[PDB]
Amino acid sequence: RFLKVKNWETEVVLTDTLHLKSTLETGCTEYICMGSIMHPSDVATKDQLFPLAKEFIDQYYSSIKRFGSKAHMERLEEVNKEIDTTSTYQLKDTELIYGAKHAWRNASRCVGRIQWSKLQVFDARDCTTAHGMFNYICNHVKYATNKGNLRSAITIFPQRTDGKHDFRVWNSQLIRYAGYKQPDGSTLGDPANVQFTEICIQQGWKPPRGRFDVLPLLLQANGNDPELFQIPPELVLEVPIRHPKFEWFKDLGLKWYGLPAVSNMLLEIGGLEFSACPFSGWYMGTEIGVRDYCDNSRYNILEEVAKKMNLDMRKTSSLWKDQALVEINIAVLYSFQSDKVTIVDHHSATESFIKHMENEYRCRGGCPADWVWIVPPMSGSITPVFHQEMLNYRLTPSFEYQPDPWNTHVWKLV
Amino acid sequence: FLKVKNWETEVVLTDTLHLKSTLETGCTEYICMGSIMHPSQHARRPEDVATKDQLFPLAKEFIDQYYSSIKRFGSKAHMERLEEVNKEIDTTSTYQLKDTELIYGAKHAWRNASRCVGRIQWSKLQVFDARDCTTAHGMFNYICNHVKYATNKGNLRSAITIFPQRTDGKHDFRVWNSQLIRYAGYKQPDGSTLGDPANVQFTEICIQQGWKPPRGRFDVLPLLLQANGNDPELFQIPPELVLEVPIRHPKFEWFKDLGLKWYGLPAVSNMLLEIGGLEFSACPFSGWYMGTEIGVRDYCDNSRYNILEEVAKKMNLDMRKTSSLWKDQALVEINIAVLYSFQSDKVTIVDHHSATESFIKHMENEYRCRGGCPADWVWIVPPMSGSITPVFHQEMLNYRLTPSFEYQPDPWNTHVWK
Ligand code: HEM
Ligand code: HEM
Ligand SMILES: CNCCc1cc(F)c(F)c(-c2cc(C)cc(N)n2)c1
Ligand SMILES: CNCCc1cc(F)c(F)c(-c2cc(C)cc(N)n2)c1
Ligand SMILES: C[C@H](O)[C@H](O)[C@H]1CNc2nc(N)[nH]c(=O)c2N1
Ligand SMILES: C[C@H](O)[C@H](O)[C@H]1CNc2nc(N)[nH]c(=O)c2N1
Ligand SMILES: [Zn+2]
Repeated sequence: RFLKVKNWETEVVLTDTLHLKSTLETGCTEYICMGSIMHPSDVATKDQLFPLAKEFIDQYYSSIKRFGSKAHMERLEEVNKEIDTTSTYQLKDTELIYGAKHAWRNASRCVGRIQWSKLQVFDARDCTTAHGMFNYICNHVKYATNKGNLRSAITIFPQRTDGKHDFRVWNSQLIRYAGYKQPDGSTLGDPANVQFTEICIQQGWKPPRGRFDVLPLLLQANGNDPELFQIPPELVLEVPIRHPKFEWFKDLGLKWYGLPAVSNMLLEIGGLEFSACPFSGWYMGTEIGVRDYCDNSRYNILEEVAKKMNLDMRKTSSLWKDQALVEINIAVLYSFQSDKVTIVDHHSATESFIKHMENEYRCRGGCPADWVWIVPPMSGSITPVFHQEMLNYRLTPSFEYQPDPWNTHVWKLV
Repeated sequence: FLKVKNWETEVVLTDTLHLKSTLETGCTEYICMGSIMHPSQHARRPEDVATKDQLFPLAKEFIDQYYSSIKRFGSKAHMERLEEVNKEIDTTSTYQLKDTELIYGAKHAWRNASRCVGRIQWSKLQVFDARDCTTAHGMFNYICNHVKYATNKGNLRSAITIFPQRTDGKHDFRVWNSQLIRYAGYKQPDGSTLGDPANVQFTEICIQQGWKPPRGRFDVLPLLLQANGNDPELFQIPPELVLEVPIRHPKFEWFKDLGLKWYGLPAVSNMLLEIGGLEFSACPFSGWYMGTEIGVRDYCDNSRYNILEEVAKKMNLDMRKTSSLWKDQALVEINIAVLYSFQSDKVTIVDHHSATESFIKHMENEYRCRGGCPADWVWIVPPMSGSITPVFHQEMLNYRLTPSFEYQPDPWNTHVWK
């Protein structure tokens, strides 16, 4: 069986066979589509783990043209022994690297996957304490940031065991700014991070109470209570936002960090769950310029920018929001490029994603892609992905959502 | 029950309407086809003249639904109607809708149209019953009346004109035009395209049918009308019925020199209206534009008028690299101009901010009174400035309710000429 996808701009038609390998649920049913649901839908038993492990080891050995080899069969034998005797197993380093890369390759929501195979994998499975996690994360940040020449990287902490000894980065990203609810209902800093900022403060963090306070790391090792650590400031590369034409833009006092590093997802490889697996790449500008800066729930700067632009804001059909949004995103890109910090604009990124998609169809038989996420949050139809039909399905290894740690963690101190 | 969350407002709506869905979406629990243009070929009755046990269940379902809608389920009139539809099918292999049922069905096909952001207006739909029509000339008359009513000197009014339903499939009524009013497209000797590239093929059919093209950039195409399965016939819409808006910019006096215009009346005419198993293959319907339809898609798609280059040049933007966002900057100015121009000419238009806000309001109304609102996020989110409209942050459930508007093959792919 085959499924065809068409680009309505180029009329290129691609043929997806890879969807036949999909495993887990999309959330849709035959009569309901949940493609715009953000999160649709304790630890694996021995019986559940065997086939998951087998399928992963089979696909690892197929990828390296060793399917059915003696090494393939001995690895299956060996994996089965550990599951039988220990109720889990340990990945070889090669398998960990392959697994991490393919979870990225399989991330249907990620427009940046043309880069999937160039992923630096830091094996942190020997880590035992939050201090060790901090050290591993600093090394990750420093390597990934690379003085602005950003390099993709992931750091993989020990896998889940009984679900009671989870490693977790409590931060949603490694680098984010604090948010502080004011008594008057206004928010200082990033409103998205108010709750997490409260948790940090409650754990002892002394907040500067500024607009762009880099949050401390809140790191949980082995199911213990999480611990606070300040990322050394010299490792946090930031970009002050200015505009190439509007001299007043710098007066807005905006900055952002260079390193987008997601740390609250779960990496699943062969049925193993890596609950702490921070990964980082580089920014597409609309992430900052459209969502971080202009979401009504985020820094919400449209009004201020439009004011300084002298736009007519009395009516929506003046498209004053649209006009200000473009300029903000111009500023974001100009600023990063001026500081020689890796960034990709949505046009280049979606263009590369189409090339990647077509290549994946050619060499892999498909490429799961979540149109709702792949299309940029501005100027959608002038990017090529808008016109690209996509099939969404869940391949493993995969990155998955997991509950926030403060909702499941049971505290131990006092 | 299924919940949808708005991630900006944290409003959660609980959907039960989806339990009434009838057609496959194309998705499965293993694959999502949400961005496929035509994901499913699941039809409620086979392609041509259904047997009785194929059509009657669909008719019963619709009549049941109609009589439920007016609090008359099981009433004398309801049961008589069932008996009547049963006899009609028994004796003609089809049945005929009452005017009230026709109107109910058309409004509900609109209400059920998951891709339409304009549905807050759904019950304000003028329905023109053209089921007595027999010739392309009569179809032209009906369409002219529709266009004139709908246009209303720029105070646009939503309307649908419904021609005779399909019978055996060899006697189809079709408007071969994809929309009642579109501009021609011409292949130039050098290889470029003049006018609307989407309509090059249709334009060639027209020319081949005897149409004399003026070969300009905005030549309103003739109507190509097919009645009772016969060869289609060309008709020129009276130009006084075709309201057009010259596009100018409130700030850039040079914008008018681009010579752009668009027509006021968006009037889709290639879709199929399905009510109770009956298929109305010619059912042109029209409302009024959301500005982005013109300013983003019509004007700025690469395979349409593709005007970003021209506009950015006149704006003196740096077009060397994508990261100057010169396309995005021109895109906004174009859409400012379109809205400004329609508004200056007192032609109904809605901007994507107002339209998307109305749709969120419509969603809430529908969840409150109806228990759900099928909505296709991929189509509802405007093609520019997505996340600064509320619908971007609105989770949606997409499912297929009947009555409905369906796609159908282009008639030139299926018509055996005479
Ligand atoms: C190298 C440059 C990269 C670029 C330009 C890029 C771009 C993006 C963008 C724009 C998004 C949407 C983010 C949002 O809207 O919140 C995204 C999502 C995502 N990225 Fe990539 N990314 C990159 C690297 C990576 C890497 C290295 C990984 C993992 C190894 C990764 C995994 C993911 C995942 C799992 C998502 C979806 C998150 C979710 O579902 O909530 N990306 N990416
Ligand atoms: C009255 C004002 C209306 C507005 C502002 C409006 C807006 C829109 C827009 C922007 C689209 C997407 C168009 C595209 O991207 O090609 C759309 C699609 C659609 N509209 Fe509406 N519309 C209106 C009236 C109507 C009416 C009166 C009907 C039917 C009686 C209708 C039925 C549909 C359908 C079926 C689609 C989906 C078309 C497809 O799947 O290809 N709309 N509408
Ligand atoms: C759990 N859902 C988080 C989604 C998210 C939020 C965010 F703020 C990001 F920055 C990225 C993201 C991640 C990577 C690796 C590259 C990139 N460009 N963006 C992804
Ligand atoms: C078959 N798919 C065609 C989709 C389509 C194309 C188009 F060009 C339009 F103009 C509208 C449309 C229709 C109505 C009633 C109002 C409105 N604003 N737009 C819809
Ligand atoms: C409701 C909707 O699914 C939600 O707002 C999505 C839309 N598309 C997105 N796309 C990206 N890249 N990131 C997002 O956070 C979202 N949010
Ligand atoms: C492939 C993709 O589904 C296709 O480009 C869709 C995307 N969303 C759309 N949304 C609207 N309103 N109109 C369209 O034509 C499209 N095209
Ligand atoms: Zn789906």
